Formats: sequence, C-alpha cells, structure tokens
Amino acid sequence: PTHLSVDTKFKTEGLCVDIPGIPKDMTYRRLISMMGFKMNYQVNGYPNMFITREEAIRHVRAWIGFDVEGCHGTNLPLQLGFSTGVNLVAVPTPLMYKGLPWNVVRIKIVQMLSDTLKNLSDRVVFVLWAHGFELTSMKYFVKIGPERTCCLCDRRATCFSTASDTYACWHHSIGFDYVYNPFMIDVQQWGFTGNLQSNHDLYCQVHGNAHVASCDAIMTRCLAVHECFVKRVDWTIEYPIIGDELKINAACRKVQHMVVKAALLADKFPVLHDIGNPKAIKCVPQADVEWKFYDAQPCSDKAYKIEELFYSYHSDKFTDGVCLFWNCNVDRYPANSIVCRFDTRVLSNLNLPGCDGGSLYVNKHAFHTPAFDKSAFVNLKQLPFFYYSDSPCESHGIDYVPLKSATCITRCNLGGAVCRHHANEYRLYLDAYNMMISAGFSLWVYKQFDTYNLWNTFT
Ligand SMILES: CC(=O)Nc1ccc2cn[nH]c2c1
Ligand SMILES: CC(=O)Nc1ccc2cn[nH]c2c1
Ligand SMILES: [Zn+2]
Ligand SMILES: [Zn+2]
Ligand SMILES: [Zn+2]
Repeated sequence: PTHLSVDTKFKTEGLCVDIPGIPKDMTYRRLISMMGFKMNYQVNGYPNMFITREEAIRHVRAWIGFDVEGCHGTNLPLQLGFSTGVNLVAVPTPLMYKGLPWNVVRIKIVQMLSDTLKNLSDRVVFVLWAHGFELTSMKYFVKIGPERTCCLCDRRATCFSTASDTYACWHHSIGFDYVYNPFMIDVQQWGFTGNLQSNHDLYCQVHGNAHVASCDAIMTRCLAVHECFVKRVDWTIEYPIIGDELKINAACRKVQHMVVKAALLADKFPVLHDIGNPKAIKCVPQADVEWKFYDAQPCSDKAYKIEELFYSYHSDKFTDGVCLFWNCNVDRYPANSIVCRFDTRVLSNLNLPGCDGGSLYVNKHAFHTPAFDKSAFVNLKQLPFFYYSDSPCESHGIDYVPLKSATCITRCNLGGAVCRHHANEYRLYLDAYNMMISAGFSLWVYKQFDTYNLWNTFT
C-alpha cells in the first residue's frame, strides 16, 4: 500500500457542475485519461498523479493550494489561483494579472513554484477542492512521464523545457515552461458536507473569501493543514533536514540551560515547575532546586488555558518558586515564569503558513503552533541577551580580537579583562542565541530578573 492505486474510486459529485454528465463510477485511471494524460502502463516511479492523505502529510512542504475559476472551458478565460496569493488569467486565444495565452502563463507557473518550493521540497503537491476546471486545465502546463533527474544536478526533475528538450529540479529551471510529474490530492475525497468556505470557516477566521481563485486555493491548503496537523496529530513522522535544523535545536538547548541556570542563581527559587514535554530532562542537572515535572503535549489547536493546566486541584502551589514553559503555549503566563514561545509570524523554510493565524513549524517533526499573541506575556518582560559562566578562566587547545562587553558575566570581566576562553565561549553563545531568535523563538522572563544579581555568584 505504498502508493494510491489508480483503480481506486474517485467521487465525482463535486465535478458535475463544471463537468455535467460525469459518470458516478470513476477510477483515478479513468480520471487521469479524461484530464488528457496517458500513463502508458509505465513502471517508472510515477504510478499515479494523485497521492494518499498519508503521502501528502509526509510531503506537506510541497503543498500548493490550487483553484481554477471560470471568468466567462475551451472558449472562456480562466483565473488560476495559488496558495502563494497569485492569480493568473489564462486566455484560450492577492496579486492579479491580466489575461494572457497559455504559452506565457505556463512560464510564470514554473517560475512561481520553483521560487516557493526550491528550499522546501523535491516536488509539488497541488492541494485541490476539485470542481472540474482545475483538473481539465492541467494539460496546459503539466507534462508527465518516467521519474527523471535534473540536467544540472542529482535532484529529481520537477520541470521540463520544450525549447531545449531537457529536465530540471526547482533550483535549475529558469526558462522552463512545463511542470513535470507534479502530485495532487483532492480534499473533497476525504468526506465533507457543504462547500469549501463552510468547512474552512468552521476552524479559521484569518482567511476570507474575496471571491477570487487564490482565496479558495489558500482556504483549501488551510483546511488540509487543519485536518492533517491540527485535529489529527502525528509526531512519529520524520521530515528531512532542509536547513539549519541541527544548529537551531542545539542553540535552543544551549539557551535553555543558560537562562534557567542564571534564573536559579540570581533569585535562588526553592522549587521549579517544569510544564510541557512529557519526556523532558532537567536542563540544569546540577541545580540545588526541587525540580517538579508536569506533562503537556504541544498544543496544535488553541493555546492551553492556564486555569486548566494549573487548577482543578503537584506542589499545588505553582505560585511557589518559578514556572518554566519551554515551548508550552499558554493563553496567559503567570508572573513567576521563564518562557520560550515560538513566534508563528516569522515565516521561514522551516515555518509554513498554517490555520487560523497559526503556523506549521517543521523541524524533524511537524508542529502546528497556535497564533502568537503578545497579550500572553503581560505579566512578564522580554529576556535580554546575556552570557553567564562560572567555568575556570583557562584556554586549553580560529584566532583572537579582545572582547569588551557589559553582558559577558564572568569572573574575568568582573576582574576587568575577559579571558580568551570566555571571549570564545561568549561569541559562540551569542551566535547560538541569534540563530534561535532569527528562527522565530521569543524569550520572556519574570519582571524581577536582573543579571546584576549574577556578579555576586563570584565571591
Ligand atoms: C514565506 C511564504 O510565503 N511561505 C509559503 C510557503 C509555502 C506555501 C504554500 N502556499 N503558500 C505558501 C507560503
Ligand atoms: C554544558 C551543560 O551543562 N549543558 C547542558 C545543557 C542542557 C542539558 C540538559 N540536561 N543536561 C544538560 C546539560
Ligand atoms: Zn538541479
Ligand atoms: Zn484558513
Ligand atoms: Zn574568563
């Protein structure tokens, strides 16, 4: 059951307004033929243009919502909309382009998909709410065949050029005019009652319906993300490394240890309440503090209400000592908190647009994160950058320029001059810090936090 069988049935009720008289009995095999494509009994890596819900989830980075609305179809101009916000008008002679023939439209399609996807995925998955015109328009910009490799590199081919008769990946397709071996999934096959807008609107208020094709394309991808990552969650699906995943995760571990260790030294809390990851390990193993864990899986729909996490009868007194919320998204943090909250607004190669203001953060696993809300942090302040170290000033073992910084909290800086070891360690920590912030993470701390209290931990 690796791929979707072409002999699987396709429900055609959603297609009968654009395609009147369409047979109720229909397979993927007959549908692909009707779309103007011939598979020719080919056992060459592309068994079906359509993929399963499971194959779509594994390739969520390739998702591009796609919708076609008739402006007037052979004789009528078509508005092609994409979840990138692009609308192209194809004549058969929220960006909006005037009517142009297919030979030029197809060039823009390849450019747009290559620019959006080259740093996300090795393919494209057209996410549909199929009504007919999107399927019958595919023959105008899509070519299919055996699985091929790029002419300039080892990646799989996603584009084709009729000018040079060659194939390219998303990185080497400039001047290419055809989308080659794309994938697609019709969301309507999943079993829904009512139209696209009524299902999308049940879960999302951030996307509206301006009655343009890109609005429907955006709503379609959003509904698919809601079904696959919000109501249904799967943390056993691994996703390939496409960027700074390892560095970001290593930086997050360094920053957490640094910030918690300093908070414990500066304010000497007798107890720490560690809320979140059921598999968490103490991030400051040598700390004196009474470490107490509370299990909460990552919330993928709405942020946790602090009243439900803490109340309904544990030290019971979460007001004692400090609360650590490391990527545990709550509606309103208590004043005695140390917090790391992912900022969904920072779109990235890792961070894909999500449902209802939220975002799909994909780093090893897929994590749909509720929309960032500045009001969650009203009892706290932004944590300032600082580097703290109690390790001995000793080199052991890249060159040197003397470091001068008021935020290098070390015995050597207290004593007047930062040693080479702490200067190297400071610069590496600052790099890790900037990496985490730029990846989208935001750090918040209790208002009384003051690094001035760390200088006296050198006595
Ligand atoms: C920064 C940015 O625009 N990201 C992005 C990534 C993937 C898709 C799919 N549809 N719209 C998208 C947008
Ligand atoms: C150098 C150092 O002490 N680092 C550190 C950082 C995080 C964790 C978590 N568990 N043990 C840790 C140790
Ligand atoms: Zn290439
Ligand atoms: Zn939406
Ligand atoms: Zn030093």
